[PDB]
Amino acid sequence: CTGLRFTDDQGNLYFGRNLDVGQDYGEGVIITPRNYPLPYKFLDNTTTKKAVIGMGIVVDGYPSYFDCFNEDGLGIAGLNFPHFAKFSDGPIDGKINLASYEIMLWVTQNFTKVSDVKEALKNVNLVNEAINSSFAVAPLHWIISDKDEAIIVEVSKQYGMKVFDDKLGVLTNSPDFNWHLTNLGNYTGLDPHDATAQSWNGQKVAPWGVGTGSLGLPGDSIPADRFVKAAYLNVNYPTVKGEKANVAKFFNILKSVAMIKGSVVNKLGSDEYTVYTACYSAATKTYYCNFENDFELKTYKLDDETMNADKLITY
Amino acid sequence: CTGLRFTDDQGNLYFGRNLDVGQDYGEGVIITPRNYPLPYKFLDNTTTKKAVIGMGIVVDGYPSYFDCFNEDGLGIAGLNFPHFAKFSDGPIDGKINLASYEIMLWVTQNFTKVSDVKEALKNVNLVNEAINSSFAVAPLHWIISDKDEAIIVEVSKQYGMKVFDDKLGVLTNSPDFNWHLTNLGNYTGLDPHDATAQSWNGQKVAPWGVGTGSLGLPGDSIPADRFVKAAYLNVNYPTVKGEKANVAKFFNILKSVAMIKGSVVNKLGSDEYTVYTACYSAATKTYYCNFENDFELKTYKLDDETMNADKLITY
Amino acid sequence: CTGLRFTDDQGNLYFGRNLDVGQDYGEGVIITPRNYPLPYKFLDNTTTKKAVIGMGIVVDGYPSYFDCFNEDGLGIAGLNFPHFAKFSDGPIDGKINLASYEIMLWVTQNFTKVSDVKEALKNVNLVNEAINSSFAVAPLHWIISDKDEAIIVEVSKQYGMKVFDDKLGVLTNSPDFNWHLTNLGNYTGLDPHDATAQSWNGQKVAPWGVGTGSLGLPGDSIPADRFVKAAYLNVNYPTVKGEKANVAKFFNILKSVAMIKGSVVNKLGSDEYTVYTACYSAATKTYYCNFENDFELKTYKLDDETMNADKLITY
Amino acid sequence: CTGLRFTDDQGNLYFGRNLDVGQDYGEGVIITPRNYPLPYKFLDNTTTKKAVIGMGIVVDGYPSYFDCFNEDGLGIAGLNFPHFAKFSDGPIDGKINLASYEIMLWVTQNFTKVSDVKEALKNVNLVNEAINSSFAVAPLHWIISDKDEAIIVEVSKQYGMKVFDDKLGVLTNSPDFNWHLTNLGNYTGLDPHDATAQSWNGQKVAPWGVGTGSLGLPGDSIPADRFVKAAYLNVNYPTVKGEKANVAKFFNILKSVAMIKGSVVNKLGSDEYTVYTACYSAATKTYYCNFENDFELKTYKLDDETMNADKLITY
Ligand SMILES: [K+]
Ligand SMILES: [K+]
Repeated sequence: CTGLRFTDDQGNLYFGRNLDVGQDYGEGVIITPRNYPLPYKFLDNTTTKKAVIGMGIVVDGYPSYFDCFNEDGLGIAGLNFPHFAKFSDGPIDGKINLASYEIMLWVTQNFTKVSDVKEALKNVNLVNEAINSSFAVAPLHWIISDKDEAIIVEVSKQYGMKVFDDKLGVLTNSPDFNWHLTNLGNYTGLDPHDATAQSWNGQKVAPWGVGTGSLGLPGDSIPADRFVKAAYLNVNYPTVKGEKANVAKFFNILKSVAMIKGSVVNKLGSDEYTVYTACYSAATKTYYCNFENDFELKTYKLDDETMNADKLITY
Repeated sequence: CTGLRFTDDQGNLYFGRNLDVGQDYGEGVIITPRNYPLPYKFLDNTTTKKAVIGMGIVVDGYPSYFDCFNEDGLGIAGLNFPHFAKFSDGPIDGKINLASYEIMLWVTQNFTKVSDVKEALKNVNLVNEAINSSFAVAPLHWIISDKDEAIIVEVSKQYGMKVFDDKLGVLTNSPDFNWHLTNLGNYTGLDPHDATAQSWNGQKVAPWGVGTGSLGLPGDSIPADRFVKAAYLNVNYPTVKGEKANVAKFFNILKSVAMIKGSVVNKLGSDEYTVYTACYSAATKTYYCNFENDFELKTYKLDDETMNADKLITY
Repeated sequence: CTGLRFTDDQGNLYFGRNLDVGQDYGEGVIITPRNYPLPYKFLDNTTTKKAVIGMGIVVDGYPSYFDCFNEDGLGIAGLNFPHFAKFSDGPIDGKINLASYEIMLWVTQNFTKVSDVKEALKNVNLVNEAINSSFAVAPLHWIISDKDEAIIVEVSKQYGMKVFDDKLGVLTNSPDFNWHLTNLGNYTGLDPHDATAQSWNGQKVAPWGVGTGSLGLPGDSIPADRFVKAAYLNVNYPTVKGEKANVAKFFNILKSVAMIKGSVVNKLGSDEYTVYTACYSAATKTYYCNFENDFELKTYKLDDETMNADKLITY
Repeated sequence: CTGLRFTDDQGNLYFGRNLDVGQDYGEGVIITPRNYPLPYKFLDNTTTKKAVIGMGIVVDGYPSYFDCFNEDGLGIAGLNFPHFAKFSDGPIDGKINLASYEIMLWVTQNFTKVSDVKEALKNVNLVNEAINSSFAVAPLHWIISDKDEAIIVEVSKQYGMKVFDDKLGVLTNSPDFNWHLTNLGNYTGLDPHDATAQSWNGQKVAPWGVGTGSLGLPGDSIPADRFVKAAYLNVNYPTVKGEKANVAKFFNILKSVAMIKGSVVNKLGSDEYTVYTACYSAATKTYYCNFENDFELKTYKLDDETMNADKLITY
């Protein structure tokens, strides 16, 4: 998986992710309307303060999201964090206890500003518990963003719960976020500007085509390498104007770092690849997505009809 | 640029390209109908006998194509070949003399089989002449394909005219095609299969995520590096079923190797990037494209209406 | 810098380092004999009880070592650790307080087993103080080894004091040691075994020479890349027999990852390169070294003569 | 194998090679004195015009050299050239016919200047024949050098006989020399100057140590990779003064690109590694060498005693 966010020159947010997996979970776009029932394992059951949209599966009436985005422009995406993610054996007294899967709706329902999310997380404890005993607990970490800031939430056996400011606007998978930040120092030789003709002891050595300044940029799907490349592309991609250009920019970047079918076979013999790529535009409250076997952009919207529905809207 | 071709298991051809440039040239989709006037600089003037579709620019009624594809499922794309391409100073008696830009329509009008093209190219002479003196001659090389085979045509100062069978289904830019073929032997270490946990003198060393077998796959836009990655992806991408899946597979591959805006600045200070990606489906006579600033797939079609029109159709 | 240790099949230790710097420090080989005065900044002054040998400089009669090795087969090397190394403002009551430069002789004088060192370091506090006002405090970390185990000692602002078991037998520079261990997992695609001929959709793609399994092995001098390569080389180098063969193996590995003059120019305009390579053979109590401008191996030995001298012996 | 040459600022030549093979061949230093019997397969038998020194094997009184250097400062080294090298099926009338192994003494016996060698090679034909039936023909190419110029000689099935000027002063193995020269253009991003602190959207991204400018420099033993690194190191290594410093510079470069035992296993299960490194100093007529299992520099010299001996001098 790769998560990505950026804004245009006016603070309109574009935020989304590739889902890179080796199986079909049956996911689809789900709109959760306002005042929908919202049960919690360790908190008072309530109803939704806000409408949200995202990709997920419905389980006994509960919309379980891979990523979701609220009508007020705040979103979250859960990304695989294997060999690292580790949650509580059970709830802890005096903490806001959440089964890990509950963080998706806890964040998007209760907040609009990442600043408030960060303050609240100081008292959150994530618990190693699935929605029911028929599901395993996914080892995830999360990227959360509004128009001003993205943060990373990681709860690991190694380090406990850590929350990072993510000025790069990207996230991939293991290892931990600070490891990846540190890795970027090793790629400061990367330069968008082309090299030019040189004299190697009088032998002319000159580029054959453009792109020579990014010598050493990795193109494989190892999480560390997609992090380096996603960050490099995001920070150097110009700011563009308008919905179409910003959505295209977003898909240009994530399709660049997609996991291509056939090029990755896991130890069990299964292909792993980018099954979908999705972008939420906060400005238009529109969720854009396409799929490995269907490249046409599909669009779904939080609007008057959908946000005020009486039930979950599934597509 | 990157050209790409493959088929499904029924022999349906998908064939197209990224155009990587620093500039919008004002190009667009042009359908050239049957019976359209076709002058030549050295051959007899005639008319088109086959409808073609592709991206290009109209100059004084003449459609000058970046890529184009005839109704019988054979196509050609011209890609940048700097520091190599060089054509004859003039026509040569006894040869089929073509100003280099004329190869696009000469190929698509006169052939349905690449085996016929390869035979006729033995007596072809490309000439260093533009449609008129108000235009430069572009230093190009070409990939030509039908459902059965792709060939590369290169005319260089270094080696004269060479025609290669292209079983990899790909082409990028300089240097010459045999140089790139030879380069692939240096990447035989690439493996789609993940590595697994190792013992380095008792220290556990194990992958953090999937993708570790392709260690060393380059991710920059240097032509040689895009050639290795495009070829690697194409031969390992499985055969897929149906029009939507094959079109998506095509764009999955070419967007993976696209030149991302801001990540490449040429020596004159201009961004170079993939301005469009296009795919011709022979089976549906459909030209699909999207653009750097508009990601939605657009479709243009050779059908009874467009193939028999009285004029060039421009969109 | 790169530090390196391994043994033969009989537990004879070979342990040393490259010194990669951009200034001439006038270093030379120093033997400190038994019963030599040994002042401390915070501990009671004393005398040496074990002869040591290594490279360093003499300050006011004090041998300040880059690396040193005692007659009982235990040694230590200090390597640059910039942007990480951070020692305490002053001594802490209750701790064994050492100015950081004092760890060299404190380790080699008081210990013959790394397991005792590990235990004792639990009460050590390193202090940010140089030998005198005219010297800056060097931002170092250390590798310590006997014939059975190597440990890394790092004291950082980020993490405080950490002590690691170093099964890879290597150390370079920043960042911290657990970061480097973690990085190794991204290189599990490395394989000493050559690849063999492949068919890329019927195109024969085959190695031109040996070595194709180590595709992606980095050859630059970034510390993380020298760490990967040094570790890979050390753990895959066969065990060899005898002093000559083990010393050559040692220099083969370290010269492979040396920083070559002219290939690295620091931000101040100065060449940085491997000024010397040194190997201590515990079995023969011999210090072998050569220099950037003189490749002949020079040998210096802890002798009945030298170990019982009346003064420092400086070459 | 890697061949290497350079001069100091007085035109003093230092020229040598790594031999990278799977097993020791029993080779050793051989001095061939003046007036020594010199048979030829297809030329008149004669005696040596000059004394030469190098590494090789004596076969029935004939010194068969891996590299040899004459008393007037001209030398030659034969390196592996598999999948390319192809010599003529028998001698050709009108040519100077040499069994490929005979080029070693023919060049060093008959010439002082590389300019004269280049002119003479216009009439040379290399024949596919070994010294006798007990040996196979090795697929070799050659680097030849004096104080002014180095040339590469390659005779291939693909291109016939080619002679190149080698301003880089390096040679490795396959593919052909022009392929490698062309490859260098893809490494123009290499820069000895360190990168400096950067702001990635406000995130400080800065080097952890020196060496960041050479990002992407390959460190594996694939011939194309060692060629890039050897060329890069040689042209950027400063000119140094005096015999000791120049010999050390020479071993610094070649040991940097040595093939390290255990890191390369060919497809027949054999380790491949640098068995020796050797440097001929023309100014002192001294052959220096060390071996994988003995790092001490050994020295052998052409002087009045050895150049006027009455037999081969072996060591
Ligand atoms: K509840
Ligand atoms: K003869």
